[PDB]
Amino acid sequence: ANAPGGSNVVNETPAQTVEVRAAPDALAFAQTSLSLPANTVVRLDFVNQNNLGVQHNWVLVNGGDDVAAAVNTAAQNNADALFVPPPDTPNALAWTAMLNAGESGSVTFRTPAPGTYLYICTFPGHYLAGMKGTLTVTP
Ligand SMILES: [Cl-]
Ligand SMILES: [Cu+2]
Repeated sequence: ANAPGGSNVVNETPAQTVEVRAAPDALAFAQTSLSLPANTVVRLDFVNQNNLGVQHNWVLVNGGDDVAAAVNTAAQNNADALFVPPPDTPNALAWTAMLNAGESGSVTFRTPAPGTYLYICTFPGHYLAGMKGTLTVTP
């Protein structure tokens, strides 16, 4: 059940691909901002290489910190799937599987309308520790 997912996942050829990496020595993404065009199919490749031996995922939410906390809270209660958002979690646009240190995983999705959206990691504690970034979706 540890698998990618999200309301905007599509089985379509990506128009763009983007790489995200974990910070090697912190509970953070290496990229704290992303930018993509609206209504476009993108493959996001999350490469989790870190020196902590720690797990991480990439989760795009349909909003800011209030929505992020909601999605994060639903994932916190999904220990059997290693803390990814449960399927059909409200306002969770896309996520990768939860990746062990050394693992890489993608998610292919249609970006939402123009606007600003948080991406977070839902492994317990990481979102509260600051593991988040801002996706700005342009026209
Ligand atoms: Cl941890
Ligand atoms: Cu994490």
